[PDB]
Amino acid sequence: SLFELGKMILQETGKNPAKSYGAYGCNCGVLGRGQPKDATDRCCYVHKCCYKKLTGCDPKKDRYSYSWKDKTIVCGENNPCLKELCECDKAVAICLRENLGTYNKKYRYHLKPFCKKADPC
Amino acid sequence: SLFELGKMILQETGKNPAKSYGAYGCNCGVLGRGQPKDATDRCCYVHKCCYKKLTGCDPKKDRYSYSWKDKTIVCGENNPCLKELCECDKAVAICLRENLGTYNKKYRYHLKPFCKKADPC
Repeated sequence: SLFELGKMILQETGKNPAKSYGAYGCNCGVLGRGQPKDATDRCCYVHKCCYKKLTGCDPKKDRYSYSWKDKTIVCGENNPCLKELCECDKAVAICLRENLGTYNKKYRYHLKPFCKKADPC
Repeated sequence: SLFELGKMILQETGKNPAKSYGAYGCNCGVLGRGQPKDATDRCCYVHKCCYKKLTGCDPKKDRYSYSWKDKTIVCGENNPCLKELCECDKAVAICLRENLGTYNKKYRYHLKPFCKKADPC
């Protein structure tokens, strides 16, 4: 759920997750996808494409178990949908962290209605 | 559009509008309505009910004319829908300013999927 996703983001990046990523660019946080603005935004595009397969569960609301072990996100076993979900969230948290060096605060609260349409996943 | 709405909020409150109100509580900013958390949130509930009464124009995307005159938001004539839209936005900007005294940062990045359902407008 958003709770685990947020915690992962914090653990990896060290940043307040909703502040930095709850509304970033055309793809991070709320709403759907859009033409990406930059690498941070692309992480979120990938993230939301990863979610598409998860028709058996709810990426926003469904809780799942993971642990932080040796500064690594380790998804707990669960049902396949929640496990895959956890792995989508792990991957975006790592990607956002990896791309902190080009994070641009001008995109932090991007006006998403004006984004151009995303390519299909 | 979101441009005029944010400019009004800034002019009234003196605060970065998307930072303080782009995702506040269950009603401010993205997505629809929800059970309000406090008076600031209720301003946005009213705002979104106001938008439902509009007749063809788009509150997110449609531009309109207004001026800041003697520290008052003055809606231009525009056309009927845009004029009404402008008045919805003026009302919420004023309301958010009026309720700065109980603004609670804990609601700034509220996780909206977990909000309880709003009453009908």
